[PDB]
Amino acid sequence: ASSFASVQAVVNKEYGLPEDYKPEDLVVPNVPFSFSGTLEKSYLRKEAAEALERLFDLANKEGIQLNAVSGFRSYDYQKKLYANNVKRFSAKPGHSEHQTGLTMDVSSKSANNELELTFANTKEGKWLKENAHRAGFIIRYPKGKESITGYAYEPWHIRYVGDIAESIYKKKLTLEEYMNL
Amino acid sequence: SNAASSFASVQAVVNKEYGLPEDYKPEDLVVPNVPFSFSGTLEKSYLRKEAAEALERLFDLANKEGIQLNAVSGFRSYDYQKKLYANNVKRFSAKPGHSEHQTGLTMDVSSKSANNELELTFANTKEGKWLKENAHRAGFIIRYPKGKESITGYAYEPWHIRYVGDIAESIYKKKLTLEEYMNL
Ligand SMILES: [Cl-]
Ligand SMILES: [Cl-]
Ligand SMILES: [Zn+2]
Ligand SMILES: [Zn+2]
Repeated sequence: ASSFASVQAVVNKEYGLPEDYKPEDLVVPNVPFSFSGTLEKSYLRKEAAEALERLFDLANKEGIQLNAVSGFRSYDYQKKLYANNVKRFSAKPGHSEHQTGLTMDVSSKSANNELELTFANTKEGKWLKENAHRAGFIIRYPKGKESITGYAYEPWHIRYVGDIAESIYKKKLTLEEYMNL
Repeated sequence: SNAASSFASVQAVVNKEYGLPEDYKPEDLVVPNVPFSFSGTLEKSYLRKEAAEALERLFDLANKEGIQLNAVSGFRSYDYQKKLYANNVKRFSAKPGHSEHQTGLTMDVSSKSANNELELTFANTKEGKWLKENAHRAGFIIRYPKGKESITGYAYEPWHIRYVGDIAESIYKKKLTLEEYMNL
């Protein structure tokens, strides 16, 4: 239990993770996924996986069907991905939130389960925006906050931070702002 | 003209110069019985009937040689392409109407050895190399072969196969692009 293993840890362009960093409590959440089988991207840290299950349940109660697309991604994966674009998700290895195991990309069939801006205009994307905090999630890179987060709007990308999500949502803040960074 | 002639033909040529009608969606779209890299039935699950049955034959020929291919994305409508283009301007270069995926004759394929991704790395796999040399056996061509950018308008896409039927073998053997084969 160190600073970067905190559920409230900030990982961004400025603040990176150790290169060997892999959470030790990875599990696959019991939710529908946009691909079949088990892959490393199926996993989240246990607390975040349980919260994702809760989130999908709450969505279902209101007729909203979400699908999980991509969770954990290792340092090594990020390295290869950074190269493939050195020729936005141009995060250097060790600087992607996905390596924390606290972040899941989610989408919906109405958006072809793809991670695109169109997801924002679906009832599912709209619901996610206003309800993610009910399960301790925030939309990590909200619209208009590019200069702060370093990322263009990603309506599909949710980060588990626990109880502070509700305050962050209510105050319309980024994680950076909440943490005085 | 900027409009593809014989737009519904199995041998139609659709590229940056020649576009499809904006309201064109093939009427014989079906889901080929093959493994996919994604779950569920979506627009990209489909190919025109003749191309779908050809893809099945292709995957079966592959399997007999221990080659496991996965289908990644087939049909893409004009309307889908329109938002993808807009949200990438604010290769993914194809303007709406000018992607071959709208014909229903085109399937992006990959393999687990390339993590089912549509990248150059597919070319370095046993599966990608097999596909390069065998696609024509089921009526498919590698639409954007290496070095032909000046003609096709696209960099090497080892993952992107286009069904054209019988002429594939000739196109393959002669090392020609579809544009050249059709005098376009
Ligand atoms: Cl992402
Ligand atoms: Cl493509
Ligand atoms: Zn993400
Ligand atoms: Zn393609």
